[PDB]
Amino acid sequence: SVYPKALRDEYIMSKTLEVKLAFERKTCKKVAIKIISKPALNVETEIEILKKLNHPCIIKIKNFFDAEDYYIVLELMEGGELFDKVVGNKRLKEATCKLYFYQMLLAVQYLHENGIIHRDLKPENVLLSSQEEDCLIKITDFGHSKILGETSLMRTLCGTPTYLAPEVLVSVGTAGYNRAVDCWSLGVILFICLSGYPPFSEHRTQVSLKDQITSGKYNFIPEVWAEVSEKALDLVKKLLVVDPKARFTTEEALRHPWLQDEDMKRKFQDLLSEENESTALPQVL
Amino acid sequence: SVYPKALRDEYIMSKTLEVKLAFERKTCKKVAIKIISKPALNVETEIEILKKLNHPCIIKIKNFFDAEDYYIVLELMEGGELFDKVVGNKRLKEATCKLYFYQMLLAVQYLHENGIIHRDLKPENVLLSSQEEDCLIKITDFGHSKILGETSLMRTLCGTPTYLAPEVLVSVGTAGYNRAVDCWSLGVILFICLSGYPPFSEHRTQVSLKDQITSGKYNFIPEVWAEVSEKALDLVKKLLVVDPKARFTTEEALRHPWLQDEDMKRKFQDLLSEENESTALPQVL
Ligand SMILES: NC(=O)c1ccc2nc(-c3ccc(Oc4ccc(Cl)cc4)cc3)[nH]c2c1
Ligand SMILES: NC(=O)c1ccc2nc(-c3ccc(Oc4ccc(Cl)cc4)cc3)[nH]c2c1
Repeated sequence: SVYPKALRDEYIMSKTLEVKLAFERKTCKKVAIKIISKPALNVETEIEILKKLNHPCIIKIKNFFDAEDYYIVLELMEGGELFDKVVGNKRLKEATCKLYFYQMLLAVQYLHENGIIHRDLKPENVLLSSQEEDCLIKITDFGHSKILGETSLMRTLCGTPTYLAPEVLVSVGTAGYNRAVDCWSLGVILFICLSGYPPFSEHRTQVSLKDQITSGKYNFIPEVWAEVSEKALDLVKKLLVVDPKARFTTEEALRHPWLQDEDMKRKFQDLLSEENESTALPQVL
Repeated sequence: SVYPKALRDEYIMSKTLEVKLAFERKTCKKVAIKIISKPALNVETEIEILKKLNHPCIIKIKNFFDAEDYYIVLELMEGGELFDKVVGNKRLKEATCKLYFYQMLLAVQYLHENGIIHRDLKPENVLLSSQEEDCLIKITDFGHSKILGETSLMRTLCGTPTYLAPEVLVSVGTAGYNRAVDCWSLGVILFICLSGYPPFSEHRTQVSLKDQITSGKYNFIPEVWAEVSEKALDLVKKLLVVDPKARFTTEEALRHPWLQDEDMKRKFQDLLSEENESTALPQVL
């Protein structure tokens, strides 16, 4: 198979990284083109979302092609995937874990604020802006994302439940906390970043991964965790809470002591203006 | 407002019954036109369903108009709504409750067999084929219906749950029993038909309707129920089961002793051929 004419007309395709590297002809700038074979639903959704959202720590869509396959043009992230930073028990310096996690929270906070649930948060979907270890991170892959509204339960709650089944009335209790699944994923991510190993795995253990996760009983190795602060460990503890309604929200996390770090936040504000310099159009005074 | 030209071109609109009576010009036959103001989703869904399904105890769609409002052309049911047969504590003869409920089960069985969940079963949506008390019933109003497939949970179960949240794994236990909400509604319907009064109501009671339903503790009045058989009461007991996974399915109901009644079933097979006579095109022998 070859690339669609319409694509080749604006872009020069290059290496693979499914995601390949491409060059926009008009600008000679680098771009990342994600190829998705033909699904429509998950692709329609992702596009609709990418177009509506705009936030520093959220990947932006530049172009899109509906051909024999789906082609999604995105801004290229020099840093690559966060996954390559933690694979094989690589341990990230805490100060940078914080810097990253802060951005992740801002992003997921943003999504939730806008009624979006990512649902597939993992190191593979966190992109770094540069080869520097101090950089911007951006969230990506909204193919599994969910959008909210009307819920139909609301619609049913408006009517008399004479003929309504018990399980549905019961569901009222927990309705509206689906977003908490993202906060779980973050907790699991932050755990990996901080310690270099996953909190729930089948490595040297006789309990099923399912049991570990539902019981919330993660694998805790003091030797490794001794290098990490108490504040950092505490936040993870409050994200890996089994009870969704008790689990921390992004807001509660952003307020947690471990995140009250001006040096880190400053460094973040600086990384922004840096990237925004090129885009800076003169302002009225 | 007036009716759309395209509608007036095939139909002569008449009384109201939102549902109005109409006459198809080509045949001078009577039809029922349901008007729905402009929602699309619930209407698109209902149409898609009505077109795919075909079953004696399921209302059939004859035509559809997408105008300033939505117009849905359906076959007219001389008998009207089952609701008008039970309002004000009217009590239906048991033999006819059975005859009706059997058809309702066949219909809901059919829906479930075809991955459809009605979700709004009630006397108002059960139509009688004639002014006779021995007649065909047909189910209608699929505006709140749900369709099944892929569930995405399956999609998630295929992957490693390293970053997956506990509440989702827990949901696995009960996933796939949404259809049971229809069986609840039937139980509630059959209760009304049999006794002339609703099993869960705020009439003379200090417990909230919600509590009644979730506890499954229905209002049982022996005086009224003394006129009804034990088999009939037993089936209702097995449909008004709080635990969805324990609740009776349509199949379990169709197998219940109270439904093992050849006189009733015969009378049903007879009502069919009767209605199918007019449609009967000569067969090869
Ligand atoms: N899940 C997605 O929807 C998605 C969306 C966009 C993505 N961009 C990458 C990516 C970016 C850079 C990589 O190394 C490089 C390669 C070249 C250069 Cl000059 C810098 C870093 C590897 C992967 N992965 C992506 C995934
Ligand atoms: N919920 C629906 O989507 C729906 C779909 C179709 C419906 N047809 C009626 C109906 C039928 C007959 C009625 O009395 C009559 C009127 C005239 C005659 Cl000659 C016989 C019975 C009343 C209501 N109600 C309907 C509701």
